[PDB]
Amino acid sequence: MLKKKQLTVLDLHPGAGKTRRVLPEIVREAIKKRLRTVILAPTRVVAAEMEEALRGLPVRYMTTAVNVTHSGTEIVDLMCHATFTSRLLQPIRVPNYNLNIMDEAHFTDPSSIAARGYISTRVEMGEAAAIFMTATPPGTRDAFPDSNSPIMDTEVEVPERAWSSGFDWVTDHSGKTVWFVPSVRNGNEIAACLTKAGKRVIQLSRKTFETEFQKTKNQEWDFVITTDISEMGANFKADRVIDSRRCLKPVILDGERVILAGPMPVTHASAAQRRGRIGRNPNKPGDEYMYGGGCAETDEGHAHWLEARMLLDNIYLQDGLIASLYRPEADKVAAIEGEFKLRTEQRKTFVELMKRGDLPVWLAYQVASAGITYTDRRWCFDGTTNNTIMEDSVPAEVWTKYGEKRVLKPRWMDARVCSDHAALKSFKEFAAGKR
Ligand SMILES: C[C@H](O)CNC(=O)Nc1ccccc1
Ligand SMILES: C[C@H](O)CNC(=O)Nc1ccccc1
Repeated sequence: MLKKKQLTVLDLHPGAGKTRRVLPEIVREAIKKRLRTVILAPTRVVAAEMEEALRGLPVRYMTTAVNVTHSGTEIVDLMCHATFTSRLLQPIRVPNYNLNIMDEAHFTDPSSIAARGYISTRVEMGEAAAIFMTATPPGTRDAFPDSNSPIMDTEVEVPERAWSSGFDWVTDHSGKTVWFVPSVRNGNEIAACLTKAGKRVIQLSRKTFETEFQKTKNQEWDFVITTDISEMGANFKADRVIDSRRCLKPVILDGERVILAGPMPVTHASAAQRRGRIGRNPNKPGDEYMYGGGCAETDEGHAHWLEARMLLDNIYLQDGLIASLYRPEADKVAAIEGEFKLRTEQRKTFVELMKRGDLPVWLAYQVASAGITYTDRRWCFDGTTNNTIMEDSVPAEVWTKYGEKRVLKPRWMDARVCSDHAALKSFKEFAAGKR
């Protein structure tokens, strides 16, 4: 496994112990063999759980999710997927990792896809070894994999709106339920209905995940309402998953705008991970998985794979060579390797628009490749009339950095900057020059 030129997919079923049992064995072996190693966690929550599994072992934690005093002698680095790719985009000396370990390696956010592409390319070049840990590798077709204890699988109509009758089984349940919704806004409406019905609800999404996930440990709850972020190794003490089996898909239309298409079916991988939240306790058989639709391979044509190519085109590898996407996910996007390579100053703008600007990759690329500098926000206001962003059914307005009240009307429209109240608030702050 640890030998150079080898990429290993550790595809044990969900809950089989990849993170708590196998990972520490690999790390002890890597240290014995003096292999410089990186461990990539999908989330800060997983990074902290890895610290518990790896406690005692000399690991440098490159995350403020862990409070450790390092020795400076560690040859094993641990960071989130996004941090790895983020540092690769910056003028930062990159250690030669002989061994590259990615946990929850099914994660489809652009920076995770890019990290797999960089790593697998280095393995293909004979420069390194890699281990990708996931029950659901790219292209998996089995939504119902093995579990630690038997699961009751039931195809059932699942509400996606508030309801007054017809779904008694949802609220008649006395255990804890994890409910996967297609979007934050959808989750808000279901959560309000459950709260009105007397349930205690916690809501999880990408921007709130680390903070809100702690509440699943610190307080009593009946329902966790979550987007697909909880597919990435989030552990709950639950006995039921309700799965809409739906997600939103960012889709680039006519190379000029990004829409959030759907809700549409999840992939088999996603469905298996959603289901995989339960059936984890061999002493508690009969956890329930209620699913409200079929699976489809909706990662095909999904903007994240094009965005991953934008990131990798702007990461140095060797001379003019450019890292390929990991082979099993390399034909998901029509994309020409190298087509998004930016010159020095535009590439720095691109990085800053993602890092400080917090803009989606695709949108950051449009701005940077247009030769616009980071602090120049005129593009947020000079788009066509159908790019007007709406707030409470009237055009959203901000005061520009010049002190002028203007309608938010970006030259490039990416629906992710206004998909919920929090997103729009952050984009308004950006348009105003506030970061
Ligand atoms: C997101 C991360 O917190 C940012 N970077 C780090 O923490 N970097 C780091 C920490 C310890 C040793 C060497 C490097
Ligand atoms: C003190 C340690 O060597 C810090 N480790 C790293 O800086 N790791 C790193 C740097 C660039 C890209 C990806 C990963």
